[PDB]
Amino acid sequence: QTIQPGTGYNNGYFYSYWNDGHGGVTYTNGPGGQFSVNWSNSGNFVGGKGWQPGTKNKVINFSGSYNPNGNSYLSVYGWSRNPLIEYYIVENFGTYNPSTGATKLGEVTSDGSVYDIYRTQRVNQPSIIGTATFYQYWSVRRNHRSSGSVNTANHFNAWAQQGLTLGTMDYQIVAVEGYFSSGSASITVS
Repeated sequence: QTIQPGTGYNNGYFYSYWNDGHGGVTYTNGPGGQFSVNWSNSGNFVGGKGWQPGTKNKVINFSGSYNPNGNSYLSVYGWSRNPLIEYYIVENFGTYNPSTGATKLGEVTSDGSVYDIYRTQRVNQPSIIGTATFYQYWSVRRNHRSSGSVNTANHFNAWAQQGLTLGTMDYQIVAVEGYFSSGSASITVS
């Protein structure tokens, strides 16, 4: 069903849908690990399905149609606690590279493409534990795609070699994120 922001479980999978209060987003949970997000002049939003909690060696599969019209990402996305980290393995994005302005730390090859690695910091921002300052870890895929498999261990290990460690995992999903743009997407996770 089409729902407003919230988290829960649907057809065997965890889901998380969040937005900044701006309208224009239509998030809908479907059968199994499927969800769709259609947005028209949204603000910032993040929604998708997966697991609560995630693991440090999960092989995540995704497939679907991803049609962003502006700033948007398609990523394996999740968090850990102690340390508090928001991480991304970006498989596809629209008109804006999320690593713009960030300092590159290295490169890792996984699942058919090179990824560039970066760390950024969010200061006094919303998080799974409320307002907080925390780091974000990024693997940005060079060869964009809308379906495939992500061996998360390759990324977590690559990050660890650069000193980017993860705490106890919280949720881990395949998420569509948008930032003041429009677009359409339908994804199935497994």
